[PDB]
Amino acid sequence: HWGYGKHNGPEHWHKDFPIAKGERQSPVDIDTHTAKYDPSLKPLSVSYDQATSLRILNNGHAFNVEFDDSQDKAVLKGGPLDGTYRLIQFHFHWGSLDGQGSEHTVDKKKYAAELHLVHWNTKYGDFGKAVQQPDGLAVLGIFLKVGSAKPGLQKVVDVLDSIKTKGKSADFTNFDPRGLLPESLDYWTYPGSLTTPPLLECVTWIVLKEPISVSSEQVLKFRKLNFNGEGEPEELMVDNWRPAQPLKNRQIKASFK
Ligand SMILES: O=C(O)c1ccccc1[S@@](=O)Cc1ccccc1
Ligand SMILES: [Zn+2]
Repeated sequence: HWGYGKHNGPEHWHKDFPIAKGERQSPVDIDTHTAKYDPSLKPLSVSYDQATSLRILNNGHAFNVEFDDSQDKAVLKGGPLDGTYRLIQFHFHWGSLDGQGSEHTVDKKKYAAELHLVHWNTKYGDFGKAVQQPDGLAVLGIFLKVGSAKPGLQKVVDVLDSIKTKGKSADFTNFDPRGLLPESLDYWTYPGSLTTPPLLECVTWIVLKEPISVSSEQVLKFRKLNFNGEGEPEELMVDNWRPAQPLKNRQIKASFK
């Protein structure tokens, strides 16, 4: 099915998922001069102290760190959000080279990777129902640049050898996602979509302005994963990012001056 190759990549997705050419697709380029500070935005609250991670899975597209969302533990609220959004999983998008990898861009600048912490609106009961709603999801996006190592990312890096191929998973309990955040919570926000099929238009995007630094050795290990399953020809999991989509009738708001 879909992927990131010449034959099944982003340019082909619209044939099975027509919403790929929709009115609120993600990612987008964030033009900093056009984004406007919004006084109506409330303070952003990232409450991950009670987070309960469970497993890490190579799904043939990226790797997902999954959480127990059966209760209000790790939640995101405030900012542009109405209500409480529960963390369900996080994953990354990255490149084959440090000059590319992120999905959102900032004044056309591409970062080496991008972290997505996916949350669903608790008013909808479960993730499946939330993805049938225009305000069903909130994704916290964080850029990664190559420089100093990110200590809080090392546990993820070290388990990747165990889930090299599509379909493999490993226990991944007691992981603290607080260790993946930058110091500042300044952000840009706009209404968009999931960046992977089915590309559903249910996401309030909150993209942090401050990138986190990770080491070249850390990202190099992301690039050793495989898109293929065990026993199949090796196709390195790199460049699993969708490029910027038309902004159309949308405005990007900034939480800062
Ligand atoms: O799929 C991609 O994203 C992809 C990206 C770049 C080059 C090739 C591919 S697919 O041919 C690899 C693949 C996937 C699943 C099972 C076996 C093989
Ligand atoms: Zn993503």
